[PDB]
Amino acid sequence: DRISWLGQPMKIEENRTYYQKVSIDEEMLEVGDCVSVIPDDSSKPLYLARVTALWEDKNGQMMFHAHWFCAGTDTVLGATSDPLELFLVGECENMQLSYIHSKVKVIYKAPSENWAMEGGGKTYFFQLWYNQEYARFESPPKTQPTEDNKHKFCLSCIRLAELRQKEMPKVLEQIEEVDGRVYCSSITKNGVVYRLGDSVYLPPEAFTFNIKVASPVKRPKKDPVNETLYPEHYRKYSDYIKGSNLDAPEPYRIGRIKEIHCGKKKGKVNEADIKLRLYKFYRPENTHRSYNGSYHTDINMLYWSDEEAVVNFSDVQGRCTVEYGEDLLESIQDYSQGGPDRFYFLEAYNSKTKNFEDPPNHARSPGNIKLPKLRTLDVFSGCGGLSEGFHQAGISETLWAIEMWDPAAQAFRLNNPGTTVFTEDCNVLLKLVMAGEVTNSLGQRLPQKGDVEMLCGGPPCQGFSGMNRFYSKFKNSLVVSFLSYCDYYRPRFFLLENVRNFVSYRRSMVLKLTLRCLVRMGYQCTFGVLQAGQYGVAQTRRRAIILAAAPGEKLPLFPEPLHVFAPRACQLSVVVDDKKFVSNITRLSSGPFRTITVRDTMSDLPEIQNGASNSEIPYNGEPLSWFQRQLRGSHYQPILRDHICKDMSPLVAARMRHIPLFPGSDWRDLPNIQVRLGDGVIAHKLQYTFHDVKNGYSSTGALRGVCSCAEGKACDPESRQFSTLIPWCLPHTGNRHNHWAGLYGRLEWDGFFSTTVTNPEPMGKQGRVLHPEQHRVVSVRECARSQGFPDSYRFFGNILDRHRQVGNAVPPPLAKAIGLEIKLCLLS
Amino acid sequence: DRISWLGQPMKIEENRTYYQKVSIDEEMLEVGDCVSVIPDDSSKPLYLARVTALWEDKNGQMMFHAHWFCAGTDTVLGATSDPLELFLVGECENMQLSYIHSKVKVIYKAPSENWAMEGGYFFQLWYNQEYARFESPPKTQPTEDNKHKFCLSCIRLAELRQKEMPKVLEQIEEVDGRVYCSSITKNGVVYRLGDSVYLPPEAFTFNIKVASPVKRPKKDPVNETLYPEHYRKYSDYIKGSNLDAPEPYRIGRIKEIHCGKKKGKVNEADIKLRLYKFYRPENTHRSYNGSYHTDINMLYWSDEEAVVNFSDVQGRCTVEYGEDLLESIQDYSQGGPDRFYFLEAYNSKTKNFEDPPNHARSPGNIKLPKLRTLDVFSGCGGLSEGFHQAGISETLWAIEMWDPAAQAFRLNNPGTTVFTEDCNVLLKLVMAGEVTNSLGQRLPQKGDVEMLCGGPPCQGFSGMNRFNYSKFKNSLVVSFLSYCDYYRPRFFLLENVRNFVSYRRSMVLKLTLRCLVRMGYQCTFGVLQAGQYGVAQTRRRAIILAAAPGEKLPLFPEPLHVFAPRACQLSVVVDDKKFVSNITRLSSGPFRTITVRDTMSDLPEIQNGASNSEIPYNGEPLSWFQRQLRGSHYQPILRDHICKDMSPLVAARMRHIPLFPGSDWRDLPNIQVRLGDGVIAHKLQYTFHDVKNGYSSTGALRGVCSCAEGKACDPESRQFSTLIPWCLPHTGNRHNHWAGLYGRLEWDGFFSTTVTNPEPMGKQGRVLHPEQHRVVSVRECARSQGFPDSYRFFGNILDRHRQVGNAVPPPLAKAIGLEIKLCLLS
DNA sequence: ACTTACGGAAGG
DNA sequence: ACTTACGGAAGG
DNA sequence: CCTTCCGTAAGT
DNA sequence: CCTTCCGTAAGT
Ligand SMILES: Nc1ncnc2c1ncn2[C@@H]1O[C@H](CSCC[C@H](N)C(=O)O)[C@@H](O)[C@H]1O
Ligand SMILES: Nc1ncnc2c1ncn2[C@@H]1O[C@H](CSCC[C@H](N)C(=O)O)[C@@H](O)[C@H]1O
Ligand SMILES: [Zn+2]
Ligand SMILES: [Zn+2]
Ligand SMILES: [Zn+2]
Ligand SMILES: [Zn+2]
Repeated sequence: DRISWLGQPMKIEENRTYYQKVSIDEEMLEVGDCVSVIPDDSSKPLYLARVTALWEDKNGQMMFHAHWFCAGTDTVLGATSDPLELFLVGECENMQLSYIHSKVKVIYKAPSENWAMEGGGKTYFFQLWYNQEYARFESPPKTQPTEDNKHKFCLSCIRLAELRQKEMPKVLEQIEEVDGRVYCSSITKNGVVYRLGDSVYLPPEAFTFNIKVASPVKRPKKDPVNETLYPEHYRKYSDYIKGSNLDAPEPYRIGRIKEIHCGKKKGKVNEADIKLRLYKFYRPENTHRSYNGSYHTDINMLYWSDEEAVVNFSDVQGRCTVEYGEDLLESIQDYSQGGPDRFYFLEAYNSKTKNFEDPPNHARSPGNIKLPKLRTLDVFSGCGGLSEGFHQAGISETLWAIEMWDPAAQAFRLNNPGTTVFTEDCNVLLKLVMAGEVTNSLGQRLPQKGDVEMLCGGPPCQGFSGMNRFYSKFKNSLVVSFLSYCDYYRPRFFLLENVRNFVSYRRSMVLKLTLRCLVRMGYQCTFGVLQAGQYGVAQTRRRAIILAAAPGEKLPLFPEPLHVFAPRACQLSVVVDDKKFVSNITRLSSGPFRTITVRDTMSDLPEIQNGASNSEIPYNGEPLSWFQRQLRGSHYQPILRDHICKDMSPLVAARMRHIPLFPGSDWRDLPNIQVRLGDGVIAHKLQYTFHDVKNGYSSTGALRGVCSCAEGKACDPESRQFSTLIPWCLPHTGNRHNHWAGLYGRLEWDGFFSTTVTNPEPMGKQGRVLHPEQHRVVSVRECARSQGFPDSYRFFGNILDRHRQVGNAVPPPLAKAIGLEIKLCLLS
Repeated sequence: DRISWLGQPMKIEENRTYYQKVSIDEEMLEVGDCVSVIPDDSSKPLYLARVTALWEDKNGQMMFHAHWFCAGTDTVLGATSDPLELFLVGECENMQLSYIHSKVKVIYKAPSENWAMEGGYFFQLWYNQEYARFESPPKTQPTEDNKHKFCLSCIRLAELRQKEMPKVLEQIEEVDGRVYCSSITKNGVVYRLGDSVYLPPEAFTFNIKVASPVKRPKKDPVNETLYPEHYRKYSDYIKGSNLDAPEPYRIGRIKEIHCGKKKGKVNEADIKLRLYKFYRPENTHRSYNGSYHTDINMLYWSDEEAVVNFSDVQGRCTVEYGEDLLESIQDYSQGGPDRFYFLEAYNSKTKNFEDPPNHARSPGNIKLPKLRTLDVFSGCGGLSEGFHQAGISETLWAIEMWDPAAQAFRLNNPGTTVFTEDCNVLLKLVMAGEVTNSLGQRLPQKGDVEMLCGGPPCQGFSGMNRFNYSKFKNSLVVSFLSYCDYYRPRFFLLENVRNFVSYRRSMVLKLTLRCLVRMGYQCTFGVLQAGQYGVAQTRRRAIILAAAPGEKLPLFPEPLHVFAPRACQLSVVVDDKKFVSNITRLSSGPFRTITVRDTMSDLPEIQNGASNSEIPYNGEPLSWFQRQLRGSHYQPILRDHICKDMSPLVAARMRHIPLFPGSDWRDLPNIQVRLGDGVIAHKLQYTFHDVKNGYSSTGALRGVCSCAEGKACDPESRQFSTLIPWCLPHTGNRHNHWAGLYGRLEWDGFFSTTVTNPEPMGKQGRVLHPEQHRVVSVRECARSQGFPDSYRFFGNILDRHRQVGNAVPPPLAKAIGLEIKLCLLS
């Protein structure tokens, strides 16, 4: 209605008149309070904001600035949120007081000073800051208003100004202006300082190399496949090769900043358009050697060039460190392992000579705190792939572990000699500590409040695994059991791992309540899906990661990818209630390092026949790639362990011998032949005595059905065929299972593994488990190679037992990647 | 913590000590106040309830009765709901005072006495989770006896289950453990001896045993060179088919009622009924062939007996002997529901018809004001024609921007002020105080409108169009709500296509409902199948009902005709909460299904491209359905029985479509035809592999473009003027092989959704006559829509086709309107 | 025991 | 004009 | 429409 | 996987 100002205006500017208090419809309003307003544009029924400023413009209007809140429904929580709970966000507006519905009351629920020891009309409340882009619940900032700020204080305006000034490119020191163009010394953007002589990441389309690409050769169809010798090849019109890096992008371009120039705009320097001319760096796969010489070289070795190219400062992804070999005060192994984005070069590459030099002298550089490991409790430890990676980050000593499966707990003790491993049921053991008992029946000391500083685990996946056919279920579940451990112990850091479909299970409900509980605990928290193949292994393995940090700590961000990977497998987005959420990761284009492949994974292992049982055989050679050198160490070790194969049936064995070697091969290439096996057993041909209404007749007029369902009828028993080389069940239900692609399939050397399983079977849903050339299933060591386990890591039990230990495991590279991000928050 | 009573205790039962006030942890609680409690078994994070009783048990603890509330997110509204709005539910439980977290204050927000002239925590409505019905709260109030445990949830529960339970009224004689009765009741329906009752078709047999011999299957092999697209019919599905259609209800005449006894009293839970089997004309030896012309409510008496359970009783119907009637049988059957009649009787051994015995004979052997209704998006007027068929409203105003629909509306409504302006413009003139428009037509204003109805454009939500909050703020569905906001009628109807409540993941629905709750309107929604109300067309439409606070919210009409179960899936789900209408008839119904033969068997044979707008009937009506739309008065002239003039190539396609049920384009031969002058229809050439469909039986290919081999579509591969349309095998595999295109309806079948332009190569292209080589006529589309032959249209043949397409069937509108009638009484 | 035998839906 | 030409998702 | 992928139960 | 269905825009 009519709205009058209260008291003398405070901190008025020459063109804007801030006040202190106002009265709406005979109400009382002042800085600190909060206000409701009805929307014009959204599905929401009402908005809630916070007062900020109190100014009347010279135009005659009276407006005020408003720091909007966030209903729990507006967040990832949705309907499971607390209807009395709000969150702080980075939305802010300046608004006329006539839109004020009227005054609300929101109270700040700060975490207790005894927070780590707990866990045994309408009035709103807030406790944490929400960022809708990456779905991150963070503790609110602690910066305060001063004399300059008291009338304008808007935390959302400050976060916007600090972030935008951070993101803006800026020239720091400029050398000399020449005829309209000003040359620069040092520039910066996104908080990164760039100077002359630094190297820099650029996308692959930034510049080419002067060595001409070899692309004229094209591969036509080899021949028309016979449809009676190969009566199931017709199911391969897919033109899709599983686990192949043909669509894998090329890694970052790297150049040495020769010089920086730009332009002018309105008398001042045009910082928005900065140009960089660099010396191109040659990845070994960019020389005339290209990929076929790219097998033994390190992933961070480059080749100096004198070629030049001009690129925009806008395309700079980041800055990397590249040094010449002889100038380093330490080794190259200790230099590469001392930090990220660290490259090196020993020679130089001439485009015309196609030889390697001593690089010129203008490429040579100038001269031409004990970290406390965190006491960690690893629930569902398995073999310890998750805890091993955290150790590789050097941030944690896992003191306790819970693993009900016996072979997994034993293998865990083998690799962690200072961990008290419980084989109890996790909920049986937690109840023991709630009863006040010190040890279990065997005398193992139970961890108490204050002992564990980080809690991590990977609960069973078989419930949310998108492979198997078949509220208080969540309240009795194992993931809620893992949540009361964090509720009881109140650790400083929390990490939960599961398969990517963990956050789409039951219409995304399980995660909606998984973070719903952490925020009621006052925990900072966030989630996201990560591809293990982006962090050093040759396996597509998307796993959902839930991070959480105590209010006194800083919430970690997700690790940014190190290796490029096939794009169809790095789709890391997550949709919940039509709101798409992403991780804080900024590397989608490409990455610093080449993708890890199967040859970098297994090319050094000796040839074994199907059914290997020798648990300790010698290496007949030395590491053949950078990846193998990482897992075998540099110390002399001749014994290769766990390189054993499953003993398959003579029928299955015969099937694998007839799988072609060429990439993409699988069961659909098997011949319809008769082979006789061991003793007097005979493998029969497959009879096609039924019409396939959908698949029709063959090139030879033969039929393509093996049962009566192929004609639309009910499946008839006794039409089932046995001991066939072409398995009977795959053409049986192939039409509605994408022709069972990948089964009895081979990995390719230039490709990568699928998600490595707990039991490798060529006729299971993920059956791409044949060796690229050998007629055998993948061995236990080859699986942990694809899982990133060092060759020093040991497992326990029979062949199947140690297989499942590898399959259930978090890849240590993924855990090391995450672990490093947690260390960054340990500082300051 | 510590809980103490305060005040004198109220009336105390044998084991329960009622109190009025009590103090738990420094607060004081009175009956009628509200409390918050924390949940442990629901995904919802808090529950709120109003305290109704304050007793203390005999075991020692002190308890209280809590009538739970309904959060707006708990409802169909979900996240859009007003967050401080709650609704009343029939949920209640008794609990300890130890679970009380807080004491909330919720107040009743009643509609003002000046509520209809407006439009320029709290609770107001009652929510029914099963049917998604926001109703006004009950006016039941407490008296001294009930005031200590007064829970509206419990008396609505008690009256519900007691109306639902069977009960014996009048007992007769008790004989050796079995007591015979003369009156029983359930579901509020009283049953007496001599009455007839509905029962499922699985209730009893007939002594005429039906013949079902395995007629000839797998007749011949079809030449895949002559018919190279026949292989696409492996689905064994024919659309518009009534072979999976259930049988209507079984009807029998109660002659004796008996039951047992449990613990000395009657066992009303197990009541038995002995009936006289009634013979539908399709149950006699004539069967379906003989039951074509007979009424849908004529039965045949039989002395066959059968005993069935009273738990199987679906409803009561009234069956009278024909000659015992005081009126005609048309005045009788058109005078009420569930009304059947019989004139003869059927003997199953003799297999012909007698005159019924004397014991089958019967004993002797207020002007309602119509509503002033405004019909926005009137079209030709099919919606308000149905309302007038129910006799509940004279539609005085109407809005229709398309001229041929507004003209055709006036031709059928002579006393309606039809505005052809834009709906947004017209209300804007009412907002400015304008009396008339540019033409001098008086504008309706508040008070004049008693009912607002309309069918907004379906083109945005329809599931055939490809190119699908601000858009909601602009659209006509909110334009139609501002009319509801200004005039504030007593009743409100919104019609649209089924997926209106699935558009944008059910957000259009949740916002259409939320606005009516904010204006104080009772409201609900549901999906209805027009084929369940007397037409031979599957036409699922979402219906949104609303009622002023002072009125009573109507319920959805219960199906009158059985229909194909595949097209009557009326349930809708929004945010994984499945909602359904109040309909109770699912398996079967009172009347058989209306079929194509019942709809066009009387209309004369016409060639393709007819323009003769006024032709005579070739005889009399040939069914009950036609006799309803042609009237008892002598009318010799048939209107709008014209079909679209098709191209000579299209003309040749229709002639080559087999007449046997389920035929469509996939049966066309691949040959040449000589057309007008020297025009030739060229053959179709298969010069590409189809990697998904493989080779034929003759070794020929099944692809017509490079895409069939997985390549990019090659132009210059397109074939023109060929009998088998080139575009149909081109994109068939990812379009269900284009089932229905150039398809024929079945006489024993029903129409698909009759659209605005019948073209056989459209998405729904089974628009060919069951026998004639032509597309259905304008009248035949009006017959499938349930229009009387008395109804006039306007414009060209296309403008007429659109008028019948976008109209909502008057039968369905009549079904809804009768339910609105039952609220105007009492 | 071990080898065969096989839902979906969810995203894309 | 009018005859052809065809993306879905959402449910079952 | 096609591709994803820490599989289990029914068969013998 | 298979059926639903008050279609519209590209092209003659
Ligand atoms: N109730 C329970 N209590 C403790 N461990 C359990 C359990 N139920 C299943 N487990 C074990 O938990 C293990 C999870 S495997 C996960 C291991 C870890 N993510 C890694 O990287 O190695 C399974 O091997 C399973 O045997
Ligand atoms: N802006 C507008 N104002 C008034 N009518 C409109 C309009 N936009 C479209 N229409 C008309 O609304 C009509 C809906 S057809 C529905 C008519 C009615 N349900 C019946 O049974 O007959 C369409 O024919 C269309 O011409
Ligand atoms: Zn701001
Ligand atoms: Zn079969
Ligand atoms: Zn009650
Ligand atoms: Zn094509």
